[PDB]
Amino acid sequence: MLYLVRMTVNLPRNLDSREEERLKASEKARSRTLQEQGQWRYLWRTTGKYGNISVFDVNSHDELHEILWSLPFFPYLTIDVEPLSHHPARVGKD
Amino acid sequence: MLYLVRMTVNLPRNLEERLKASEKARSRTLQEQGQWRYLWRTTGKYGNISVFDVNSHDELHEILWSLPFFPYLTIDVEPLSHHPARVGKD
Amino acid sequence: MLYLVRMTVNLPRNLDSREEERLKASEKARSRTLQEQGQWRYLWRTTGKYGNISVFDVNSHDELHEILWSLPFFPYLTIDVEPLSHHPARVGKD
Amino acid sequence: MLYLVRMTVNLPRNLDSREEERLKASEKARSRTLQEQGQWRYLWRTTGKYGNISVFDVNSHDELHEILWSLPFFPYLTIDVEPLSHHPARVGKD
Amino acid sequence: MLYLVRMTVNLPRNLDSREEERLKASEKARSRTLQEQGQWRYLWRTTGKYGNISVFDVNSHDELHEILWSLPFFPYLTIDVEPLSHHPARVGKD
Amino acid sequence: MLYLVRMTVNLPRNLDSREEERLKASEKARSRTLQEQGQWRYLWRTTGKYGNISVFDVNSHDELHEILWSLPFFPYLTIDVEPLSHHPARVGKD
Amino acid sequence: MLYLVRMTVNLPRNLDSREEERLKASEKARSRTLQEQGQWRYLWRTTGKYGNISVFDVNSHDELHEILWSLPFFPYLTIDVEPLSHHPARVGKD
Amino acid sequence: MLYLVRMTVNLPRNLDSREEERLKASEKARSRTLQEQGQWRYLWRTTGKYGNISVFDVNSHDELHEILWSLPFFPYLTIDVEPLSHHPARVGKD
Amino acid sequence: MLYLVRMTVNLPRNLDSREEERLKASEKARSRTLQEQGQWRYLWRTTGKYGNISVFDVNSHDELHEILWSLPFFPYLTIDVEPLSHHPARVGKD
Amino acid sequence: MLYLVRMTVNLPRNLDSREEERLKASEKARSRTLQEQGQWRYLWRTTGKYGNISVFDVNSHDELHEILWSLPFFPYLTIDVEPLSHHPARVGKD
Repeated sequence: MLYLVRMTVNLPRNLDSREEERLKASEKARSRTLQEQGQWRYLWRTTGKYGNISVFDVNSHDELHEILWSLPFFPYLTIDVEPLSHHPARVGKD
Repeated sequence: MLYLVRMTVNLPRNLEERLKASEKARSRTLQEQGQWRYLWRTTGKYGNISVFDVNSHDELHEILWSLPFFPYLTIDVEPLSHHPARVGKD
Repeated sequence: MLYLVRMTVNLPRNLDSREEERLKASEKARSRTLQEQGQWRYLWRTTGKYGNISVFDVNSHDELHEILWSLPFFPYLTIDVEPLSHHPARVGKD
Repeated sequence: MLYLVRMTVNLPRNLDSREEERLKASEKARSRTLQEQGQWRYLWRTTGKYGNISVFDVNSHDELHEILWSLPFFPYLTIDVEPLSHHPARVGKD
Repeated sequence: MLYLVRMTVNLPRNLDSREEERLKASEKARSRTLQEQGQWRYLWRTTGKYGNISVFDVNSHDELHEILWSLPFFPYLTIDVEPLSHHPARVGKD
Repeated sequence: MLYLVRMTVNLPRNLDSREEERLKASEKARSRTLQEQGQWRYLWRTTGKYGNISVFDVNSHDELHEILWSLPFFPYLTIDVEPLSHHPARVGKD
Repeated sequence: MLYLVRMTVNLPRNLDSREEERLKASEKARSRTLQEQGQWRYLWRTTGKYGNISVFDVNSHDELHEILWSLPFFPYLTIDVEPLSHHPARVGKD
Repeated sequence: MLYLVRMTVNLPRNLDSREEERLKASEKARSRTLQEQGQWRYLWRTTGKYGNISVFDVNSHDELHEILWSLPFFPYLTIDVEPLSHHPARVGKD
Repeated sequence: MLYLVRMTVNLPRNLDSREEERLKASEKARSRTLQEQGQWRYLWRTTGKYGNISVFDVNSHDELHEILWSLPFFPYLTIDVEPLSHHPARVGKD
Repeated sequence: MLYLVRMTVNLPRNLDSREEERLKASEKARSRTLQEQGQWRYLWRTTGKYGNISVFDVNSHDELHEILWSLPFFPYLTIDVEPLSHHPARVGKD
């Protein structure tokens, strides 16, 4: 079932560099896995910002939680979660 | 191109089930075309979170303005860009 | 699974009549049922306010959505829904 | 009596050594006790955030305040306190 | 114990009659009794505003909330409740 | 004349030493003097938070400024000042 | 002593009819009076708004208050009041 | 198509030195190119602020996104993006 | 000189009549004049909204104010006015 | 023509030693100049804040921008600029 998840990314202004390589790499794989499995249904970029707007499809809140906590970006993320329900006036799937 | 659109519904107190109907055809046309790409309900609220997939701001503007609920809608629009981590599509 | 739900009541101005007492009652009985059956798990009044703050225990967002929409007070409410998850350091129920 | 308390954790990032291990365990132990003793009544994870929504059951504002001030995590917490009241529609115990 | 309470008044605009006069005078008498007995400890005007900042001294939240609910102006009030605690640097009485 | 002052404390993220204990006592010492003299009329603690909510009884905006300015904690405070006025429905003094 | 006072005017949407002239008339008369005597020290219009930004020069919060309350426009005004102190870096008068 | 974009600038206060002057030059040459091509249609300074308010004319969100991202200043920017539509009443070209 | 002026339109819900008729027409008439005379330099519609984001080019605040104060829609408008300055990075025209 | 300017000061928590005393003195002298020349028309301290509410009287947005830009405190200031217009009910100066 569906959640609207806004993420905003706050990489430490100075430092890491360039462990920034290891972290950005686990993040892109981790997000590819999650998208391949349908967990991470949709992924877009907020135009002009370092952050995404996503729709997750998971079985429960606890699942959504562990998935987000697992993200390599987590300690650097600001996350808003928002439960999505079916709309009567919908037509196809989703 | 994609827009994340939010529509909060307030209807006037002294005011109908034709509108829900009217809007539902408009919604269906648009969805059959694919420019009202996704329609969701915000759990607990009257109204949708929608993605729209149109060619111009002017297309989206007139399309949003065609909705019969429009005089009663609170609308926020956010542009959506392709993410480099994306796999599925869009 | 768990949602924290805030409900702020805004009952109509120069309207209602004897029907208000009927709406209050409709609402009070829908809520009793919902608590007996367990889906309206916890219910508290916000000190100094007309509304409630609640914990719901339902199977999906869709069930929650249908429950809130069924509430007679629904057209006069502002509603905030937040997903709750099992906390690693819990020692009791929930 | 009853309080709704939201807490958000902003721990120092690249700062902590195995001191980090000392505070987290220190916090789990204090929270376990407060839950065993009854004053930390409910404790939930805010889905996708380093945080909790909690309900504390204590006998004064000062007892709440002393309990919160005493949490190992306190210096890095953002805390919101909300008094809760009995809702006439409540079935069973608040 | 102590609460800081903010109240904002929004009476029906041109909608009342001999009713407004009764409503005002019943509120005035309610607040007087409450101050005379001491649960309504301090009461101030927010300068330039149709509002008050108050300190209530009551023994529970439920008691505060029944006090505020019983106010004739209650339906037309905007109310903020803040629990207050003892400051370790206080000279004399809270 | 009366002012509602909230002060939120945000000490250096250590960035502090045994100057810190020297500081907290300077503040304690100054707050003590001002309550004794009477311009710091009421002092309370925001439940769950590091700071205070207070009523100051001074003769001018200017004198309140100099008092707030002179607080040891000053450069670490976020302050709100709100003028309180005499409420017509006031029975006792304040 | 000095106050920055913002006033936002909001006259009944439809309504008012013929008295809208008398209200504005008395309003103009009252502000004229307060400026002459010097408690209404400065009066400026926020460009593009129906509403003013002013400085008042009065002896107390109560007197500020009695003045704002007596404006014909009061019931329709949203008001922010901010105490103003002499700036040590001032050269001239105020 | 048109977007109204707000950028606020936040350069790390230290330490930079000469490489700040190089940063500012690249930004300024990149902004010139963008304006000569037409993508950066209007640029104005927010009076009193290290910032700009701008109108972009690009073919798509993704084109807007890529231009904002390529800015030398981007890592120090706060950006608000607003899509702009044609107003029926317009007389000019835009 | 330049101002960024936002306008949000809020017509009364149970009103107008032939009143909506005259109003819009004279609104168009007035914006024609202001655009062709150049004081209303740019006029856009915010995508998905009723009202407009504009740039005014006038010679004083008093001029801007009499202009907006004169719009037929003024009693129904919410207006944000913000000064625009010349950005040193500009190439062609302000 | 006139502007209402809010300024709030956030000096580096510490990078200053008595270099800070230089900067305060420099800010003071620059402020002395602008006030003498009559551009900084009014200057008040916001009670309890390190800040000011000022009125600026300058021929253009560009003149005001350059002025605020030139203040020694600028990279530490947060500034609100608001245009001020002639008020019809005004009597004496401004």
